[PDB]
Amino acid sequence: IEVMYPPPYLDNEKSNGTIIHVKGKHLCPSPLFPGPSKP
Repeated sequence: IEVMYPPPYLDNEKSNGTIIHVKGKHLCPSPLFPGPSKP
């Protein structure tokens, strides 16, 4: 709570997110250097 004087209001509060869930992708280090390459 940023403030305590005015009425409370946080629509995004219901989202929470504190629970946290497994990542969609492993995003682990490349087995042999990163695939992307530039000149």
